[PDB]
Amino acid sequence: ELIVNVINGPNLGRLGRREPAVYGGTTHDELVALIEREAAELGLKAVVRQSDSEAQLLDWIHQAADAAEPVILNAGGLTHTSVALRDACAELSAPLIEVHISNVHAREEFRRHSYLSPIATGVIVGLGIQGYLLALRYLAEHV
Amino acid sequence: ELIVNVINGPNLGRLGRREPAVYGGTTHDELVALIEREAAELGLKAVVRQSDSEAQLLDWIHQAADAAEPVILNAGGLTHTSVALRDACAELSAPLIEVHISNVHAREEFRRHSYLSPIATGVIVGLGIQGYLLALRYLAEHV
Amino acid sequence: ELIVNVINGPNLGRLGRREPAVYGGTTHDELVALIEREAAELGLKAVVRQSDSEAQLLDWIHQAADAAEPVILNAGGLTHTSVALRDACAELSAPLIEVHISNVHAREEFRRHSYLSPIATGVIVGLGIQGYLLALRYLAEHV
Amino acid sequence: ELIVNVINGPNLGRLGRREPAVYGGTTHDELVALIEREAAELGLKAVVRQSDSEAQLLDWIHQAADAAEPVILNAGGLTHTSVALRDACAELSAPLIEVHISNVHAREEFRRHSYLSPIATGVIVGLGIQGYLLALRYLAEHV
Amino acid sequence: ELIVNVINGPNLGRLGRREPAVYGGTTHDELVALIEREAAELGLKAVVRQSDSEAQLLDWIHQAADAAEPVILNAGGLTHTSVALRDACAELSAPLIEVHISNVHAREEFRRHSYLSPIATGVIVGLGIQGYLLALRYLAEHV
Amino acid sequence: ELIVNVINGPNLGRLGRREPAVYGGTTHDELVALIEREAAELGLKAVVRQSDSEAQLLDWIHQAADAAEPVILNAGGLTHTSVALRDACAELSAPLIEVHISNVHAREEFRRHSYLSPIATGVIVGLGIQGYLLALRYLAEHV
Amino acid sequence: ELIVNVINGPNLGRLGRREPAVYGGTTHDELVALIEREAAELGLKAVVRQSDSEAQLLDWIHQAADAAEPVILNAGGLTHTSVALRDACAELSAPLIEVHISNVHAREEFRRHSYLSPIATGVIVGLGIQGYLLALRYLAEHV
Amino acid sequence: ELIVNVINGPNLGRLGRREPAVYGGTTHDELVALIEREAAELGLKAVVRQSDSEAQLLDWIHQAADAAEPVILNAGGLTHTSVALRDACAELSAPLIEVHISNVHAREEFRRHSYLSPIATGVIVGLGIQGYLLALRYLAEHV
Amino acid sequence: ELIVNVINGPNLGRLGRREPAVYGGTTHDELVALIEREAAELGLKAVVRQSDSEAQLLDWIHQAADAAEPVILNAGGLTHTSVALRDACAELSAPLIEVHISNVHAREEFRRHSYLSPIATGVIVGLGIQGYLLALRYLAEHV
Amino acid sequence: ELIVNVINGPNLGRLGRREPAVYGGTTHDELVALIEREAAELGLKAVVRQSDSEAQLLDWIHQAADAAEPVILNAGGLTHTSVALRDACAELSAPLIEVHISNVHAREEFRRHSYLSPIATGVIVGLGIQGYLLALRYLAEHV
Amino acid sequence: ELIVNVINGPNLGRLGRREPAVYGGTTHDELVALIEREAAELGLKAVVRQSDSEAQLLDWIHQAADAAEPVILNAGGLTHTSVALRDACAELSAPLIEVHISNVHAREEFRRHSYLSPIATGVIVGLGIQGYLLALRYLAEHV
Amino acid sequence: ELIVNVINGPNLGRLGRREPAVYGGTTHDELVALIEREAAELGLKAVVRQSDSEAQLLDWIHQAADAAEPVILNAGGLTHTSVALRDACAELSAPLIEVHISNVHAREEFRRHSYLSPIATGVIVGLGIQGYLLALRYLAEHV
Ligand SMILES: O=C(O)[C@]1(O)C[C@H](CCCOc2ccccc2)[C@@H](O)[C@H](O)C1
Ligand SMILES: O=C(O)[C@]1(O)C[C@H](CCCOc2ccccc2)[C@@H](O)[C@H](O)C1
Ligand SMILES: O=C(O)[C@]1(O)C[C@H](CCCOc2ccccc2)[C@@H](O)[C@H](O)C1
Ligand SMILES: O=C(O)[C@]1(O)C[C@H](CCCOc2ccccc2)[C@@H](O)[C@H](O)C1
Ligand SMILES: O=C(O)[C@]1(O)C[C@H](CCCOc2ccccc2)[C@@H](O)[C@H](O)C1
Ligand SMILES: O=C(O)[C@]1(O)C[C@H](CCCOc2ccccc2)[C@@H](O)[C@H](O)C1
Ligand SMILES: O=C(O)[C@]1(O)C[C@H](CCCOc2ccccc2)[C@@H](O)[C@H](O)C1
Ligand SMILES: O=C(O)[C@]1(O)C[C@H](CCCOc2ccccc2)[C@@H](O)[C@H](O)C1
Ligand SMILES: O=C(O)[C@]1(O)C[C@H](CCCOc2ccccc2)[C@@H](O)[C@H](O)C1
Ligand SMILES: O=C(O)[C@]1(O)C[C@H](CCCOc2ccccc2)[C@@H](O)[C@H](O)C1
Ligand SMILES: O=C(O)[C@]1(O)C[C@H](CCCOc2ccccc2)[C@@H](O)[C@H](O)C1
Ligand SMILES: O=C(O)[C@]1(O)C[C@H](CCCOc2ccccc2)[C@@H](O)[C@H](O)C1
Repeated sequence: ELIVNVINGPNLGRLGRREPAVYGGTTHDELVALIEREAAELGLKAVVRQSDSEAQLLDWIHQAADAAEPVILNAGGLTHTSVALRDACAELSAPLIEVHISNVHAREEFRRHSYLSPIATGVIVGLGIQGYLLALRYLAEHV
Repeated sequence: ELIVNVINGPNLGRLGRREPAVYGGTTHDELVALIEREAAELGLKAVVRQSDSEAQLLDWIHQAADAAEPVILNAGGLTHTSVALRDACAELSAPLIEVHISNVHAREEFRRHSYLSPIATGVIVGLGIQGYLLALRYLAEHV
Repeated sequence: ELIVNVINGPNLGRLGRREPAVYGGTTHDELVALIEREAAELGLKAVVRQSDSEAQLLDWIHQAADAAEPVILNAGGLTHTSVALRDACAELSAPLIEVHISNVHAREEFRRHSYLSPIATGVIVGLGIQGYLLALRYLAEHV
Repeated sequence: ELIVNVINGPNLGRLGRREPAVYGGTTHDELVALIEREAAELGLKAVVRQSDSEAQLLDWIHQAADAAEPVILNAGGLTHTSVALRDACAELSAPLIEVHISNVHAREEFRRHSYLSPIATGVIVGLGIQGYLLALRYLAEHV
Repeated sequence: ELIVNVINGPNLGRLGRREPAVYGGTTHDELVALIEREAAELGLKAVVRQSDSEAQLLDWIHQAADAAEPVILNAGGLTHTSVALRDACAELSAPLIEVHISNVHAREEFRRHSYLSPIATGVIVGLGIQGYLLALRYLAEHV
Repeated sequence: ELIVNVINGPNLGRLGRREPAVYGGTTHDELVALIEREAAELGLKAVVRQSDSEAQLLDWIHQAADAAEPVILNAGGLTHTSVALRDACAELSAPLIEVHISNVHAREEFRRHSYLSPIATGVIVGLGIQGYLLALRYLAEHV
Repeated sequence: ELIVNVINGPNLGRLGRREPAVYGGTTHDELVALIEREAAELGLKAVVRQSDSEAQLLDWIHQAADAAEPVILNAGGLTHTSVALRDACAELSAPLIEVHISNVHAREEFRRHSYLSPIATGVIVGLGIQGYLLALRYLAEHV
Repeated sequence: ELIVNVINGPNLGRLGRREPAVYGGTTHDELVALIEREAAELGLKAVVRQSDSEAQLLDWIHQAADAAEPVILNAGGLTHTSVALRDACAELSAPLIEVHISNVHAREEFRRHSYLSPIATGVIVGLGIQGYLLALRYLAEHV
Repeated sequence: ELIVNVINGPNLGRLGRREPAVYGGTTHDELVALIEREAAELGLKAVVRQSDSEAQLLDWIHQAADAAEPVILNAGGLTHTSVALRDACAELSAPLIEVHISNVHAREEFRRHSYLSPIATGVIVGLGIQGYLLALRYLAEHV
Repeated sequence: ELIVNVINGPNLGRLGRREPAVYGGTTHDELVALIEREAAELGLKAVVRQSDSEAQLLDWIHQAADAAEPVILNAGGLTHTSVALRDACAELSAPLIEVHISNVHAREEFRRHSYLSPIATGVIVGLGIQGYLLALRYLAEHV
Repeated sequence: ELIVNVINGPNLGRLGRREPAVYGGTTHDELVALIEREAAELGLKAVVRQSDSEAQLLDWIHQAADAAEPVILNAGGLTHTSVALRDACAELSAPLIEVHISNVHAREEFRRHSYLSPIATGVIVGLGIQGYLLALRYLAEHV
Repeated sequence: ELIVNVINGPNLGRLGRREPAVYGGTTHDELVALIEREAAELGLKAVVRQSDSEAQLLDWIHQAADAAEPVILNAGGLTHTSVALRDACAELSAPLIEVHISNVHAREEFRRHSYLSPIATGVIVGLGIQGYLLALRYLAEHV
């Protein structure tokens, strides 16, 4: 059985109950539930985790590197800013799928650049919360 | 019933039987078949079309604009170069999902820029041919 | 008698019946009619032609170069992208007036740059469809 | 009856009797006369004014803003340099047509950028003095 | 009664007892006292908090977003670097005043750019510690 | 007794009775009155002056340099354009506070750059007309 | 026997009978003849083809990729603009020699950049029509 | 007899009695005297004039253009900012020598760029007030 | 006796047992041991510490600033990203030696820029783990 | 009889016996021999010279300028760096062919820029040592 | 008695007998003579030297640094390229006057940048050979 | 026994007896002595050489490439300017350590870029003359 780490970065704990015009009306706990529901359908286990702490994100990335498990990562603002987080992600031997809820190319110019994309397997942007469900489906087929 | 236009741009007719290291071993005719198989599973119809001609691509974009049908577009090198094709795509009232087979951010700097992303609903890159199957699944849920 | 070639590039066949907020409510066939009406008033003949095909546009540019006739060209997205079309236009010995319906300077930064302006006699932007009628009036006085 | 303010910026008082290779052989007083002749033909009144003083130009822009009258403005070198003059022009509620006698895109790179274009209704460049007559004709139709 | 959150970012706990040539001789505890003294004079309550932890700053921003209370934020080096902190601040519905003690425009070029200014109500720089007292006075009048 | 020169640059004579959405509903004469009212409260004298003329602004800057009096300067569009005005301001030996009514960082990219900030004591932006009252309060304490 | 594809892009059908000051007085049909004459001397066969159509150029590139035959390509304005054409050329397993008639470095800055050079075996510029004869001689020795 | 116009731009009326560390201890009236003393020695007449007004500078440039007399111009901050003043100077048929008192290349990056240098005969910078005496000596030999 | 703080930033806890091709086969605990062995040889004491937390790094920098002790800092990805960490380091009165294990100039363009180098005493890059031993030897001689 | 100067710049004395993967297995003495063999076939004389000294290269360029003889120049790293060498080459009245052995466009970005190309007759890159033989053949026909 | 070193860099040995349209018809030996004639008039001694060798130029700069004598330096193409030569010049304790014969601002963009200007006392450009005579006159007064 | 080439570029012959504030009070002959003293301690031989001549530096680089011996290179201003010297250094099969005495990142922006760093084993900057002693110690351990 494949175990998949879903990791949300800064501010995404406020999903759904804040800024529904931007990031959608699904809350972080509902997101967790949808991911676990889809994982069961696919015969996988999803571990869904969110933190505002870069140190804490790096630790979760490290652990998935040690376990050789895949990661679906929405790093929030750290996508555009963190070399630390890119270098922890570059270490992963299993696939890394980068997810943005919003279309980061329809926004400010600075969101169009990701430290993560070049070292990710692939990227999904602007498809809302389905982004994560779709990433999980890719990883279920690419084992 | 939703009808979805899958549109491939220049060079992608050579899929699978050329450059399998880059764009994967699935051929364009197999791609068509996989998309039509998945469409049936989802209760949709996919019209899958490829052209090396920008004029011909624009016509297919126009027709989907007139029908208000969604489009999954992998525009190939025109992604990075064509304002004409962006302005035809900007006209679409149904969702437009941009797909790249390869991760265009792990390549030359010029592939990191898309004329299409800012006017697309969303973007999927680097997930190979599954990219298209995943886009089709989003569009099946977002009706 | 002066003969004037009016040449519309990609997407402008959809004028008026699409995107009236941007490019105005005059359709391409009405545009043709207004140009031919104004040409008669001025004692000229206008040949009004539109194509989504760069190859086809180049051929029409070539023919006007061979006839030494003037051209009013709205190249659409190719304004910002095509060196091919600029080099065919650079060949014209009679005047070349560049026309944009929309004000391309009140839009995305990329529309502010034209390959054509430097080799054109002159440029008219943002005055809608009158742009073309005004270009025709200049060419009637500059013979 | 429409009243139209034609406003010339620095150095354009020297028109025609200087630099005829660049800006044409029509003098500023002849320019005035041609504009007033064309205005009568169109059933409008043109007030044609030139100043080397940015303060004086701003005052003339202010007055047209207060009267809600249109403006045809050739700001000369201030086109490329003045945010003050752009912000006075941005205030106009009637149309603002930017005019350059010369084709500013066939010259030094710095002339290709205008502070005024983004806030103008439209722009006419390189059509010489007819530029102004054509702008007046647009404003006569867009009332 | 208005409650105002004053939030200091990395390194500003060392105020006054370090680098008095740059950031002034007022210490962080004296800063707190001056802010609370001025708040009483104005009939408001100030909650003054400092942290070297971006995670901790984000939490304090979140809480003010939930309470709809205003914030005076001096984010220190994170002003120039953090998209995470900008996106938490963008969420605030009450006013956000950005404060720098030093004039960040008289220093290295990189300090001249703030992620925060575009989403702030306003900015006060280079007026030392009075910066904060002045921000508090604005917020007292803008309720 | 401290005397403070408040100097407004181009277009700001139109305050309040124009563009109230941008620069607020306070007129220039009301601005004067509010500044003189606050000056009395603070035991200072404010000399409040506005001009559309760069030459006239430079003269007022010169006079304050000769008197060694402080200046609150909102230079309008000249903030982003004038080296002349910066070099006159650099001469001031008493404090210079730069004021913008609007938040110039939430607007076009060109307004984010000031010739004045690097040579000013400090800057206040986006706090509307209170900007000036707050600058006056700083200068009252920094004597 | 080596077969070599000589491929000319947009506008080069007008060679010699147009713009002899820039591209020389040899016409496209004479070019063909000179290339076939030189090929016989070298014991090779040259297939010389020109098109204004990017789609048509891509097809000719595809065919040479399938045959593993070399290509001498002068892509005209598409040299500086087309990623599509670069990606078809990148596929060639036999040598690709890029040819410009004119010295593209003695012209506008934009002609100094080629999408093709990085994926070509080599480049020959500014040696006029001999460019092609020289490329053919290289390919005759590098088999 | 040669007549030479020496023209000083904004802020240079304050020479010598202000900022002697930067621009030297010679006052504007002493500068005038030194220039007239040197002119007599050389058998020329110098007309030495200073203005803070761009309009006034343009008028003095115009007059020298009409008289075909040479100009020594220190435009102050307008050197780096004014296209208006460059275009009036470009009109001069006699030599134009650009003078800076200070070495503008040992200062802020923005002072290293002059609108005037490209259209001047020559430039003298950083040699203080002798700059002007040396320019006058060149013009005495180049008649 | 000199006390030297050796401080490792994000991801460097994984040294040696991960990515030995990049950062070498020495683990973080072996690194500690080698540094303490060399310190004894030199008559110094090394305090060797690693953290993934920017807040924690800043605290360790603060403490060395308060003790006026030197620091050898390998900040990992924060080298290229953190102004916070630069400003804490700028405070150090004893020497600061920046160390990179890898040669950061033989890698991606973004690693070639350090916030730390300009405020460091000196920099050592690409000499692997010896980097640290060499920095310690410099600090032993520069007391 | 035409005399042709073949001039090799820094490091190219090491040809063939060093870095055969990059610059090919032909040594500098073999290069000389091949060039002299081809010159005899063509009825010309080649003078083949190499130097690591820019001063020495300039002297050889000077001599060919004085003799009005053509030059084939591979300047090595000086191609991308030397304005001195460009200005000596600009003086040549006979043709100058720039040669690179390697394709300088398939390498680091800095090799893509040549000081020499704009003033050369033409350029040949990436065709190895044949580059020189081909340049000699052009010069034999262009006399 | 003041001794002044006049130092000419690469290519300037060819003065006057080459490129008289650019650098004037005075030869290097005549230049020497004019400088020595003017030096006698001024009561100074000029040592006039030219070299194509950067090493040789550096030695002459070194010697003037050791003697604390002034230098008039026209470095030719090395002006725009050499940090070595700038750092030798930065060492001079007596004045350094940079001279260009041609106006380097009316030419290619790359000539507008000098490594030398920022460390020179002053710069004289475009005044031909008089440049040197004028520099000598400054140095005679500034002792 | 390891032989190590220590190579100093332009201006560094003047070490210690010039510019002691920048490059330290150790002279070039003392530098030699310290390096030879340290080499004996380490059981190596150092050959220490300095030249102002790029040609001479290239020859010394060539010889070390032929001997497969390591090099410690401080190239002076050529660090930032010379592609020739980089390409000779790229040839070295033994380690190349780049040394700067000064911290080149605390200086002008242009010194922050090295042609050498990307092809060096490693870099040591700002540690003064110890830089060289430390490089020698690395090379003694990395054999
Ligand atoms: O589109 C996305 O998922 C992002 O990665 C999310 C971010 C999210 C910021 C989080 O802010 C929130 C605030 C309230 C509710 C949800 C998210 C942003 O920093 C990236 O540019 C785009
Ligand atoms: O990754 C993708 O799908 C692309 O959009 C595809 C392109 C495809 C070029 C097509 O070339 C092929 C050649 C042989 C076989 C398949 C594709 C390229 O121009 C884009 O940068 C990335
Ligand atoms: O303003 C103009 O006329 C343009 O040249 C027109 C374009 C037109 C695109 C055509 O799109 C249309 C779609 C529907 C209806 C009419 C036009 C655009 O690509 C240029 O930037 C500006
Ligand atoms: O092309 C135009 O009308 C301009 O706006 C006019 C300008 C005119 C400068 C005026 O100079 C003159 C000098 C003598 C005679 C007429 C004009 C220039 O600064 C703009 O770039 C282009
Ligand atoms: O001027 C300000 O208040 C800043 O926002 C403060 C910062 C403060 C850094 C904190 O460093 C300190 C060190 C010792 C004492 C006080 C502050 C800096 O990173 C910003 O560019 C400007
Ligand atoms: O925000 C400010 O105070 C400004 O300095 C004001 C300006 C004001 C322009 C004046 O325009 C007005 C027009 C009507 C009413 C008030 C002001 C603008 O040029 C600066 O970018 C920002
Ligand atoms: O120098 C060359 O061969 C070019 O590749 C040719 C082009 C040719 C354009 C074709 O235009 C012609 C027009 C009339 C006659 C011949 C060519 C141009 O777009 C490239 O920058 C340089
Ligand atoms: O170096 C020069 O002469 C300048 O052209 C003079 C200027 C002068 C500004 C005038 O300011 C003064 C203030 C007091 C006394 C004298 C001059 C400056 O704007 C240019 O960058 C350099
Ligand atoms: O070369 C170095 O020491 C670095 O400062 C280290 C970094 C280290 C990232 C840490 O990643 C590691 C992962 C596994 C094992 C060791 C390090 C990187 O972010 C800098 O660009 C260069
Ligand atoms: O491709 C070429 O011929 C070059 O002009 C040659 C150079 C040659 C450097 C010489 O290095 C060598 C080292 C060993 C053997 C041969 C050459 C390089 O600096 C240019 O970028 C490209
Ligand atoms: O204008 C000047 O004096 C220069 O410093 C001279 C140079 C001179 C190059 C020398 O070339 C010559 C060739 C023949 C005759 C005289 C000079 C050039 O590299 C600088 O950009 C401008
Ligand atoms: O810091 C270093 O060692 C340098 O590589 C040395 C240089 C040295 C220039 C030599 O100048 C000197 C002058 C007098 C005494 C010693 C050195 C400079 O060009 C580099 O940017 C930094």
